[PDB]
Amino acid sequence: MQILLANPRGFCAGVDRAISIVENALAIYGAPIYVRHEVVHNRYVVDSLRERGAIFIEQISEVPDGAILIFSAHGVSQAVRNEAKSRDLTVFDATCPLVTKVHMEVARASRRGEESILIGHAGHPEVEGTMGQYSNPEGGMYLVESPDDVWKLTVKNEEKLSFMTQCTLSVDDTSDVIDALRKRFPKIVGPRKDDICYATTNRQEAVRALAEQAEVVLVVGSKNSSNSNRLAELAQRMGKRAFLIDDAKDIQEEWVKEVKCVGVTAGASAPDILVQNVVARLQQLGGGEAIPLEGREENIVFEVPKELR
Ligand SMILES: C/C(=C\COP(=O)(O)OP(=O)(O)O)CO
Ligand code: F3S
Repeated sequence: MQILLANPRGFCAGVDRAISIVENALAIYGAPIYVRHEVVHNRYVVDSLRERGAIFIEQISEVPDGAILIFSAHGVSQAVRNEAKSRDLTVFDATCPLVTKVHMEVARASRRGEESILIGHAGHPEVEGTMGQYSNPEGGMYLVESPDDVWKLTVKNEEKLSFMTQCTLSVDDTSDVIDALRKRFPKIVGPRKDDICYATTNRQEAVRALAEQAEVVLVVGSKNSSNSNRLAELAQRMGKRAFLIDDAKDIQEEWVKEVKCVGVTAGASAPDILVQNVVARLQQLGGGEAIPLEGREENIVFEVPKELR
């Protein structure tokens, strides 16, 4: 059994920055540091920090008075941001700058009264954060997940219409949703393609390449990580067995029994240490040295706020 590793995999720039914001806040002010929602969608990063003294809460009510609060990397709504500010809390915002950029366009559409369509997945926090940038009653903010959702949507003024996308969607399914919007709404405006980040794009291409060599694909990531899910899902629609695993303990040996070539990748929120242990576990079930594929270079780094260095 040959182990292949996808390239790129694992940490993106926004995730590295957000985890570092929490560590450096913890280092500058000591436990406890409150954080709204899991800072990133990874069980291991979140138990890692929860035991360094960070406390993960779901509403700003849960956070005391005079306490330090961090917004997660998935971002937050204007309402949340306001409910925090009017409560005398020190606030640090770990929202990935690639989410912020899409927030800015939403809020631009709110101000000018004009309607906006988000392509994203209901109930995901990035979605809640982004829809909640829209507040103008004159217009609207609408959510679509598929072409069918588009075929049913009606809008006040289809002449002044924009769309935005969640960063961590499938590149292919998103393409079909956009195709649907441009055909129902020939005036709609959005980005030359989508708002999907470079990391989601890259991880997708990489796992596509990996799934054409490997029979089985293991994707390191937590259940609630959208991008990680797109990775497994992509592999599966290529007809490969693919499993989303939190770590080595989840590998069932039947999955790799008699498999000539197994592939490993990692969502943008999964730390390299998890992948290393998954590789050691595969080597016990009979695999050789891990071979990384050639891949597209990533050179983007996002620095923590100056106050947190
Ligand atoms: C913060 C962020 C992506 C980082 O990976 P996560 O696994 O935290 O998030 P997602 O794939 O959105 O569930 C933007 O949603
Ligand atoms: S939105 Fe940011 S958090 Fe990573 S998966 Fe994309 S660079």
